[PDB]
Amino acid sequence: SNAMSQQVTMSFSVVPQAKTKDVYSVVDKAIEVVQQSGVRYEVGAMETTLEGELDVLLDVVKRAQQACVDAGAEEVITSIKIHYRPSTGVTIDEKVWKYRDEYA
Amino acid sequence: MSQQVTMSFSVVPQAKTKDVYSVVDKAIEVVQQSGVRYEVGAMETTLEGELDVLLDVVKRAQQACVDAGAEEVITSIKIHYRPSTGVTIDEKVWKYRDEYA
Amino acid sequence: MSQQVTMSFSVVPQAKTKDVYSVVDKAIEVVQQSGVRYEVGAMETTLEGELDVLLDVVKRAQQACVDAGAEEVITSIKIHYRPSTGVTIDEKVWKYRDEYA
Amino acid sequence: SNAMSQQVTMSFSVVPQAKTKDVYSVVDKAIEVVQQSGVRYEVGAMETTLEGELDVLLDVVKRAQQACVDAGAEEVITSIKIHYRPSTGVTIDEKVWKYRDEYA
Repeated sequence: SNAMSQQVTMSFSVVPQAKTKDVYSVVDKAIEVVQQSGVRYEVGAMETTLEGELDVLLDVVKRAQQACVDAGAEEVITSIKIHYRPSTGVTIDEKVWKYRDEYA
Repeated sequence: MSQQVTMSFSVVPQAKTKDVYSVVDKAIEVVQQSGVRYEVGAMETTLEGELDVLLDVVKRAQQACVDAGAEEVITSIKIHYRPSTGVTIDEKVWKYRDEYA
Repeated sequence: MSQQVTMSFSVVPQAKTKDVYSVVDKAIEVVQQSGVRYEVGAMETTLEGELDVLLDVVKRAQQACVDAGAEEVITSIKIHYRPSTGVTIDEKVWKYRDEYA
Repeated sequence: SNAMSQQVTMSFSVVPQAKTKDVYSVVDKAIEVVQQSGVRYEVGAMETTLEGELDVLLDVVKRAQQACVDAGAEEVITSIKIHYRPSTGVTIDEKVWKYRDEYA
């Protein structure tokens, strides 16, 4: 894809195995990748939601799982869910607006 | 052995006679009516509470899709289980949301 | 309203004192001992049978991880529900495996 | 990654919405992408397992979900799980051998 492509919405999580680090310490480096990426996101208890260009988002996830390894994880189980609607795109707001009090 | 868990789930219905958002709305209604703490996300809905109670919520959400007209449903679930202390939404997200300042 | 479903699940344990493969082995043992048709895959294990029976299998597999030494477990589940006819493993895979010739 | 990188094992599924096609017809085009890719795979009832290079496998998944759209899907929900162990790699056989009668 490129910056013109219609948006996707995605969620992902990383579950690391680390011999000498606490899980939360390793996960914090994965979330840092998300925080530093520039894309709209929201961290949830089980999954982090992303919105933006497909290839940009997949690269965020790849770098997030690598951040876990760089932080001391020997391995990572990474889960991804993608809502793909390339014709007109899909957004966080269209999926959650009915269900959150912050929306009018 | 705490049965307090955090769980996320989603339902992806097939419904020939319905727009999928309307079907999913009835699944979300089960969650809304349950009494448990929850948050609807773009890809999955997060729940907090007793394992068995939450599993029943998900089962009924799946059934609600069929009752709303779905021919079939693909239901995804993820559970964080930690019986030593239980697991909560706030423990997992406090570092990562502005609302926790 | 057939409750015959196909389900996949996985358990990803944290266990400071154990190699994770050994912990997961005890979860797979619950599946092996259940009596339901199953197949272990690299990323998830597939089950076929009654919805409630299968959910109980997964719950006990998750518990087996803790009993084997896991401090916590992330359990993933996916259910294909189609009460008009039920859903089976063979209906989903027959086109795609050589063993079905 | 490149062809030298240690292997990953991955599973994925596509759940399409198609206004004028049966789900199985659309999914068959996604599995065709897997079949035509050259990588080791196994189709399961809920997920298809892949083994090989990370970027090659992610490209297979991207093309699989696009095949659904080309086949008439208006949108697709795509799920991915990755076992990432870049040091020494991870294989299908190491995870399933104890649990299948075909292994000695």
